[PDB]
Amino acid sequence: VKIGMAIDDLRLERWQKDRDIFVKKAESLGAKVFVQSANGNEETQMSQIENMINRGVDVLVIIPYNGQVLSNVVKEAKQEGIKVLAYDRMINDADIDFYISFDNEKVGELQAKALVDIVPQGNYFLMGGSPVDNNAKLFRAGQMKVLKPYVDSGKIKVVGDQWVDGWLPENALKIMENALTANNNKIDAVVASNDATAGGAIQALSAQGLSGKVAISGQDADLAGIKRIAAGTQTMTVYKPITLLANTAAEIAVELGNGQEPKADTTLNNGLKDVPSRLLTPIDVNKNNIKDTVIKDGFHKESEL
Repeated sequence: VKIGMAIDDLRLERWQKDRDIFVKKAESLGAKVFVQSANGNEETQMSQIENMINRGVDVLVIIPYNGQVLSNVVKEAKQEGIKVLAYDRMINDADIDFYISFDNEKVGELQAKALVDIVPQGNYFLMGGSPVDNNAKLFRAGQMKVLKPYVDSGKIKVVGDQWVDGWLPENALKIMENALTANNNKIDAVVASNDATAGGAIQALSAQGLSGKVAISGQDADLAGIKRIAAGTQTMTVYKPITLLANTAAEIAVELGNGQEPKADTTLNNGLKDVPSRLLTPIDVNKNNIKDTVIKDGFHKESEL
């Protein structure tokens, strides 16, 4: 099986790990893998995807820089018998065959559940990600799925709700201060949607003497986040292991290559058809399993703590 992997931007860290694990596990299953990176350019990617079509690849694995502008090239690909897998980011209005990601709703669920676990009753503030990010909305859907019975029953009172423009920690800091002020510091838990915005909120909390006293959620397992968790100022974070994503992506790719039908958790609709999807299960990281998750994995080294 020949695989063409067209990564939107390798000039950063975000995908260099996905690439190697994917490769090694792909070859391991007996396939050739050709990789190109678009250096964050939409037109380099088009060029590259086309290059892979013209090389006679059996499977295209695309991480789209922009997944709205790929309908014609994907169609072109299907006309040649090539299978298309959307890696991590959905390709919209296109005739793709499969999509692999972490389950973002479950990310939101883990966030809210770790919080109701220690603060079952009290005042909650909701801190979304970018209000124009659909992932932000998926995290919020999972959060509210957990909170709903607590809210409807009066056990939890939502005292604020804001979306952090651009996921900027400085925006989150100002949102937190605003919230604390409007509530006279009476806030028991902050459902923050990532480690970076949580960090900013935590600075506002610290400045009021409230750090370690207010439950707060996160995501990504940033080093700074991991430390806060160890120190007691952050409650938890959500870890999304690259190995798991990249390995499963390779197994799906080979599968697609051998004309097989890989097992899907669900079906997401991209505005053309329903795309079979594996939405991996994200990992709850708290003070008691930091070593058995993010250290054990090599995501962070013990000596960094």
